[PDB]
Amino acid sequence: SMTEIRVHQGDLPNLDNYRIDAVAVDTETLGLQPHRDRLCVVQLSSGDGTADVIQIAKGQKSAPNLVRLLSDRDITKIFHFGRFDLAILAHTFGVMPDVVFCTKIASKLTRTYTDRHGLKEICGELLNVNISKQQQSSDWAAETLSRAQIEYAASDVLYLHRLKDIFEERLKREERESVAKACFQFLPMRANLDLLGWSEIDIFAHS
Amino acid sequence: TEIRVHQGDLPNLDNYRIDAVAVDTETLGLQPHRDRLCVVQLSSGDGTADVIQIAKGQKSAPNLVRLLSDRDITKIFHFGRFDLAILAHTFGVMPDVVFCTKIASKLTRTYTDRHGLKEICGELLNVNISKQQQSSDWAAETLSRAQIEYAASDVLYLHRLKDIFEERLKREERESVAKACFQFLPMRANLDLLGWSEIDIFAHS
Amino acid sequence: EIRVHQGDLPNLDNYRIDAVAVDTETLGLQPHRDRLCVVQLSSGDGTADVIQIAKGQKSAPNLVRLLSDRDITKIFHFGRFDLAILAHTFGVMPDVVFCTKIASKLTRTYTDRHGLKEICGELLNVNISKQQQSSDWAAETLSRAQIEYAASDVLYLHRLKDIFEERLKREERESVAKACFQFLPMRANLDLLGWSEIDIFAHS
Amino acid sequence: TEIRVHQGDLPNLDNYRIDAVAVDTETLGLQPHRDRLCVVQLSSGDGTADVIQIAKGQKSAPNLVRLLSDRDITKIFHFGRFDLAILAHTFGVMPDVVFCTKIASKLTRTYTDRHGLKEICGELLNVNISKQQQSSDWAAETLSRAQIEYAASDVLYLHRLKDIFEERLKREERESVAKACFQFLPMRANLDLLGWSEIDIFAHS
Amino acid sequence: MTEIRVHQGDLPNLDNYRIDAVAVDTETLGLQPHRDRLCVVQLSSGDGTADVIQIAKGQKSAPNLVRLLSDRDITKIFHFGRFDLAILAHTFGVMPDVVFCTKIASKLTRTYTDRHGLKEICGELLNVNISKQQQSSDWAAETLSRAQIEYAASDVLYLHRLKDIFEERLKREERESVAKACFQFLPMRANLDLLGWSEIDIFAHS
Amino acid sequence: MTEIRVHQGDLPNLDNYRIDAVAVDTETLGLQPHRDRLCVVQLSSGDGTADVIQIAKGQKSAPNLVRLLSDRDITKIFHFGRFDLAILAHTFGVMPDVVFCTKIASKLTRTYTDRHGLKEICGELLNVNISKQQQSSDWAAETLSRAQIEYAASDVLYLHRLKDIFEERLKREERESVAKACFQFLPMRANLDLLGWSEIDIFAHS
Amino acid sequence: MTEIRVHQGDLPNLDNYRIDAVAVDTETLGLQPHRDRLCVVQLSSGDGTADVIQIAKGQKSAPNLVRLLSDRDITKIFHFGRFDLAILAHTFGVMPDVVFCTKIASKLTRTYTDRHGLKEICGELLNVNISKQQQSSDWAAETLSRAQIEYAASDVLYLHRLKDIFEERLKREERESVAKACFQFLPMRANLDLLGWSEIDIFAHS
Amino acid sequence: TEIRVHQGDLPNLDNYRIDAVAVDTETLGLQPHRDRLCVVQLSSGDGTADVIQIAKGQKSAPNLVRLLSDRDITKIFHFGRFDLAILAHTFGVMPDVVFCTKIASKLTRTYTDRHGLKEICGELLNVNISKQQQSSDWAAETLSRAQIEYAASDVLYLHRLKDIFEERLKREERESVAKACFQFLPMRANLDLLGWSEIDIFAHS
Ligand SMILES: Nc1ncnc2c1ncn2[C@@H]1O[C@H](COP(=O)(O)O)[C@@H](OP(=O)(O)O)[C@H]1O
Ligand SMILES: Nc1ncnc2c1ncn2[C@@H]1O[C@H](COP(=O)(O)O)[C@@H](OP(=O)(O)O)[C@H]1O
Ligand SMILES: Nc1ncnc2c1ncn2[C@@H]1O[C@H](COP(=O)(O)O)[C@@H](OP(=O)(O)O)[C@H]1O
Ligand SMILES: Nc1ncnc2c1ncn2[C@@H]1O[C@H](COP(=O)(O)O)[C@@H](OP(=O)(O)O)[C@H]1O
Ligand SMILES: Nc1ncnc2c1ncn2[C@@H]1O[C@H](COP(=O)(O)O)[C@@H](OP(=O)(O)O)[C@H]1O
Ligand SMILES: Nc1ncnc2c1ncn2[C@@H]1O[C@H](COP(=O)(O)O)[C@@H](OP(=O)(O)O)[C@H]1O
Ligand SMILES: Nc1ncnc2c1ncn2[C@@H]1O[C@H](COP(=O)(O)O)[C@@H](OP(=O)(O)O)[C@H]1O
Ligand SMILES: Nc1ncnc2c1ncn2[C@@H]1O[C@H](COP(=O)(O)O)[C@@H](OP(=O)(O)O)[C@H]1O
Repeated sequence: SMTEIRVHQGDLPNLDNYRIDAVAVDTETLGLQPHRDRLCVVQLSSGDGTADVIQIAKGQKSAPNLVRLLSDRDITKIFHFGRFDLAILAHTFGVMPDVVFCTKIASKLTRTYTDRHGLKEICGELLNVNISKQQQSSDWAAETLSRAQIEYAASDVLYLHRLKDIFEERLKREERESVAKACFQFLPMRANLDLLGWSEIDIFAHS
Repeated sequence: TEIRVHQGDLPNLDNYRIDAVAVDTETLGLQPHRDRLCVVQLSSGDGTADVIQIAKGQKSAPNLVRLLSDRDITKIFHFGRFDLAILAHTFGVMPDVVFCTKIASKLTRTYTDRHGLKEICGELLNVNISKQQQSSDWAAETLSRAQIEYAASDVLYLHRLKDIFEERLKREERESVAKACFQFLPMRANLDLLGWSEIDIFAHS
Repeated sequence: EIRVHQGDLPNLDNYRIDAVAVDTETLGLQPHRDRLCVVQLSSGDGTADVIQIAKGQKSAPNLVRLLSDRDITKIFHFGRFDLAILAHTFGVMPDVVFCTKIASKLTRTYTDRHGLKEICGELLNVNISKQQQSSDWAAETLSRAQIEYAASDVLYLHRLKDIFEERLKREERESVAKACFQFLPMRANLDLLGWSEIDIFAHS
Repeated sequence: TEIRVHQGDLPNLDNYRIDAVAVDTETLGLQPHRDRLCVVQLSSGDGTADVIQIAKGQKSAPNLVRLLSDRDITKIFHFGRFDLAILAHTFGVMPDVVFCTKIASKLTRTYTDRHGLKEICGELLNVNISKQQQSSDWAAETLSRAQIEYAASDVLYLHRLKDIFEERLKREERESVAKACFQFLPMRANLDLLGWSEIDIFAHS
Repeated sequence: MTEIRVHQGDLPNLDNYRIDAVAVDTETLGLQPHRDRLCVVQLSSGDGTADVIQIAKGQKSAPNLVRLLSDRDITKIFHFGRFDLAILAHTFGVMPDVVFCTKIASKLTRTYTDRHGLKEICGELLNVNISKQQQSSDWAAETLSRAQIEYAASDVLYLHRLKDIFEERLKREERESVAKACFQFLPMRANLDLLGWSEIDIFAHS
Repeated sequence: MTEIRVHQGDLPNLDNYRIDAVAVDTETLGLQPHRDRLCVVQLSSGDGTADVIQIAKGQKSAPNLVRLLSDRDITKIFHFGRFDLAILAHTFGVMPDVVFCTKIASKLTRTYTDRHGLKEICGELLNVNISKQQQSSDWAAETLSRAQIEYAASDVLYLHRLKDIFEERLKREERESVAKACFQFLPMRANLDLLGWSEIDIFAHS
Repeated sequence: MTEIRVHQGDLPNLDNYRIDAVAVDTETLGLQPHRDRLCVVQLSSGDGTADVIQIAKGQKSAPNLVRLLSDRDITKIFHFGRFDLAILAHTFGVMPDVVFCTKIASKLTRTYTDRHGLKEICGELLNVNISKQQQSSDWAAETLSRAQIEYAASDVLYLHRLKDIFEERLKREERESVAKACFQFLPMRANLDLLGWSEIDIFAHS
Repeated sequence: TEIRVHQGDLPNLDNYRIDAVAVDTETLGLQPHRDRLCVVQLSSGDGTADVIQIAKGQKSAPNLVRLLSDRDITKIFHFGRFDLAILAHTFGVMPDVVFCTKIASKLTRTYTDRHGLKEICGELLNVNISKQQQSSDWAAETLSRAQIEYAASDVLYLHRLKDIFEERLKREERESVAKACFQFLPMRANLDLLGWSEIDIFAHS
């Protein structure tokens, strides 16, 4: 709840809550096209049940404490569908995180019995946790976010550590750890390809 | 042009003391778990090619495999995603120093959606590739002259294409992008073998 | 409060305003086959006028006066259709318009749902019921549910336009929007002339 | 066929003291944010053409931009939606006096869905445009003769096409419709550059 | 509380059908007349009652029903008569030729929608709810359930009232002669289906 | 070597058309009758000659042509008459109602193919090559080119011969009454197109 | 609460399976047998109880289970046996060849619908509600949840009753020999899938 | 090329004292309940063929039906699924000893999706089949020479194709698979006649 959500303008005040080896990251934007739709919110969690919700201003190009986390190679950044978050973060702040774990890719490599790899479905199946998608289609650029917006934004990062632990168990069980690591290693370049103009192209397809 | 046809393996590596080798395969089809490797083609880029027939059930070819495993030799493919899969499935070795002219074309020939080898050879080299023998019995005990010449044609021009694509990648400042794609390409081939050949592992849905 | 009229507004006493919300109801989406049945208006004050248009009716002077008045912005949701049927029926094409569908497509970039019900729910927390959309709009006597539906289509457009204007300004798209609104009458004319299925600007 | 080839810009406007100029562009692809402007072609309609090679990183072209900004000169394009976008993106100036033969074709050649320049030139003028060089490296330091002839053919006939389409627009009483379309075209190109290139802004859904 | 008379094979007589128009529907084992037999024929005079006639496997005759179907003084009202006409003609060898179809009528009058199903039409025109739950059931069963019997009856209980409304709309929009021509071709459209053209719009360019 | 008489406005008289069936085709500015005007009407008596009639912008009458179109003792033969009937009725205010359509006949007889265009039918049944190059041309041109005129004539030169062969096949496969009912509805199918149903198969379930 | 016996590796014995027909289903990590391992085999004698057998990663034999699968005197009942047969033969090396499939049976008899899933069939023929919630779950888990165990049992608890009804319908519609032939080919259809034709209808023209 | 044309039936079985017979049909179309059987073609594989015109309403063809019922004679088809249906529909006898070159192609030519008789004849035999007469009036009282040659060409090569496919089925160890497909083929044809022609009975959905 709000007792464990901290809301910031522009950047984290410091990294006191992020002296950790992995951080859960998500974004909210005005849409899915980074060259048109600005970054509006960045959400973080340490995995301790709290979240930081950082409002990004129009035209903002810097956030040194957040960007230090994104650049710190000793901290794994956990995303759900990091392909998008990596693109908007690199586009906005000029830094592409390069140590990452993605729960969507992990799901596609382990939940081979379904085609539903969205966060809501994964949190339901793996954690019995209910995620509401209601605030996803809202004005994330508003000067003041609603309480429902803040709690929705925070819920997208509160569970990614636990999902990562379970997916790592499954990847070990099915002997796919090196496959997953190679996908994660390429994911920042997949994001770059999107920013450069190949967002509709599977670069590995025959045609 | 000279085309040397071999059974099982190269006799030696005397023509392949080189830094990059052009490689293609022919099979009974596109499903490596069903369709066996039938031919491996090589060229040093000198205008000659080696066409190696692979027997049913064959799982070794020491001279060929030495080249495929040699980290100091770049293996040049057109659509290496497939060739890497069938080579690793057959011989147990996954090359990890590669250049793929299809990926290179997709990163440089941004004005077209035609990234096949025939189209690329015609545009960049004014070389005409015939596709007629693509649909043939590559498992035949004796290949026809047309099969042999088609198989050789798939590797005779890859060095020249690689040089041009490298120029374009530099010109448009996409060298690090291409290198990352080539670095992931063996794992993309691995994903295909393990059961994800119909899945873009990076797509949202 | 909904005021129901036969044929035309009795007068323009309620419409000495800078902008008027407009919608239509018809027998379907093909102006050459499907007649104009209803024109709805609102001044923005939470009341509406619902004008039943008779089969074969060729004029409505008070309504056409508003539609032709260049000092009054006509607000539509998907004006592309309303402009076509109004011009086809009464012979006058409005040329000072604001369309909340176009404005939504220029500002609600986070969704592909640009219908009026979705927009009212999101921006106003107003629930639009679509149940009476598929009904006999040519009926001699409209049902209360029809009348309330038709009015609901115009009662909120002023409030939507104010919000969309703020977003257009925030994202610096005011002049893009203005140009789209400027072309919308000719887009409607293109539909009437036989290009309704053609994006005239597409390559193919 | 006299084709004058320039680096960067026209040397002067001596050939373009005219009321309408035919304009085309060649690029590395259809995405202006990725694919740079490589060539601008111009014709006064006298049977000659100017082919201007645009350098990578080139930000200005004062003589060409003078024509593009001159409100007394109609810029004639075939599918100006694209040309307007890449020119405005590259040099910062959006022409606002335009005629587009693709829009004119769609408003007059109502008996067909084939509105490409090759089709239009064949039907209206019995002139055969070859499309072979369309897929080529338009960023090459030296364009080939075939490339230069292709680039010129894109502009050599637009004046003649414009005259015929104007007659058909008059005959079918669609002049004001065409004029409104041409007037919105720069904003349609702007919409593309801003991120709506895949969206018919006027569609219901 | 709807009175539904269930019969084996045929109506016992035509006492309830000395009328100018009869509502007709069928139930079958599926939509392919050469494979899927006619199982049920439903009739209503429009008086709020219905007759539900179970057709046996291999049954080729039902003289009282077939008299109604052949009587040119009686308009047969269907919803999507294209199918019912086909299965009735295939089974009994008689093609009704005086018909009214509420689906065609809807397509010519409810121009503001693409939803021309009976359930949607009954809801809009009459504020009557049709349940579709029993549509996919074993219509060949020796004993139909009450749910099946009520479903079969609901298909015919409202066609007279629908026809009256559609006739008013056809007159208002001046489409009576258009509809009449469509109804007159409908038996031949059904015949075309039986002959092998069921997947072909015979009037299409391609 | 083929006699093609070109007229402006109308036939000068009916001297060449004291016959029991006439082949008819149209050319227009496109497939939308409300936007795309009738530009040409072509006729042939079946004697290897053709009349090509240019129709002016806004022209609404053509008394000799319309006498033929209205004459119930003269069958009008079309290929895809569905369209020709629509534009002719739209322009001249008369709907021909004694018609034969070689496209419908082909669909009812050439059951082994889905290629029912005039070029394919002429090649298969007559070994006659029809060129389509001039189909996409400006049929409103004040002066038609020789190639346009020959194309327009070729659309009507062979319809009698096609009709005779299709009538043999309809007889052989016993589909004459089916074809006749299709031809009888075709004017109303054209009317439906003009009234706003040109994209709707009025007989489809959905 | 249903009696469900949960086993590790194999049935302890065949004492509950001295019967003429056994209901069989499987659970796996997915639909690709060369990637997705067999995790569970479920059995029912038809007495309202089930056996749920957890199959370990890398397990290559299950002697009692395979005895049933290879017993030509015991009909193996599946719903969509095409998949179960493939994963069973791939895992244990034995292809059952005396089978009945309720999915094929449904396609041959429930001709009035295109919904041939187990849930829809159980709802219609038995008024039994199958929940599909646990279908997407980690079937490889060391400890299956009670929800998983009940779901896995529900897939075999009703197949005897369905088979009885479908045999009645196949007889009513005179399709017993067609159905038998389909069941006899089903093992080879599963083999074709394992060999690389899982996406190919081997009998299609193209 | 000797083609013997008969009315109704073979005059005798003198040319068919053989272990395998090549069979094809021609019809008025693909719907056996509407489109009658018009022609039945036979070849012993000796490079000659018999073309049997079947009359409208003909219910009997005793010599042909003797061959179709003879369990000592394999009936070779290309796409026997259809021919089996129209033959059983017309004469009441379903052959149950069959070989189908289309099924055999799908089981062996795994490198292509082109399994038509023309493609197969060109690849395996270098024989060119013309499809021109396929769309013709097969019900004509007098077939043209081109029709008769087309119908003969459909059976003249099936023995030679069967031999090659039998070699490939052996090579790839798929003989039992093919045999089971051929043994279900009559029931697949029966399924089509009973009303399942648009349904893959084995599909999940
Ligand atoms: N191409 C895409 N398709 C769908 N969602 C996308 C997307 N690109 C980015 N997203 C966003 O990335 C996340 C996808 O999550 P999911 O897999 O559950 O659909 C969502 O963000 P949020 O989680 O911040 O709402 C979604 O809005
Ligand atoms: N999914 C696929 N689609 C098309 N070709 C594929 C393929 N997988 C492998 N290939 C083969 O990889 C090469 C693709 O080449 P291209 O891009 O020109 O189509 C071809 O081999 P060959 O070059 O040996 O004929 C082709 O047979
Ligand atoms: N091509 C079209 N598609 C859908 N609705 C259309 C339409 N053309 C006109 N309309 C009508 O214009 C409005 C579109 O609204 P929306 O964007 O919410 O779907 C609706 O009118 P009403 O608001 O009067 O019902 C609808 O009936
Ligand atoms: N979305 C698009 N689709 C197709 N062609 C496009 C295009 N955008 C720009 N073009 C280019 O605009 C012109 C379209 O021409 P056409 O209508 O004849 O197809 C071509 O340029 P060029 O004429 O310089 O080759 C084409 O390369
Ligand atoms: N091609 C078809 N598509 C859908 N329904 C069809 C059909 N052919 C026949 N029917 C049946 O005709 C009626 C269609 O009605 P509707 O338009 O409301 O969908 C239904 O019968 P019932 O009304 O007896 O259930 C339906 O089962
Ligand atoms: N919807 C449509 N689709 C295709 N052709 C159409 C058509 N409507 C009218 N036509 C015209 O009707 C005729 C159909 O011919 P076909 O069956 O050979 O394609 C052609 O005329 P013309 O013969 O005068 O060129 C064609 O131009
Ligand atoms: N291609 C496929 N499509 C859908 N389900 C498939 C399938 N292959 C195997 N299955 C499985 O076979 C059964 C199909 O059931 P249905 O016909 O009701 O959809 C399901 O198993 P379970 O019954 O054990 O869940 C499903 O998981
Ligand atoms: N569903 C179908 N699709 C295509 N052809 C079919 C068919 N059913 C039957 N046929 C006929 O079966 C043969 C298929 O051949 P192919 O595989 O080469 O396309 C052809 O006959 P003919 O060979 O006698 O002409 C074709 O006319």
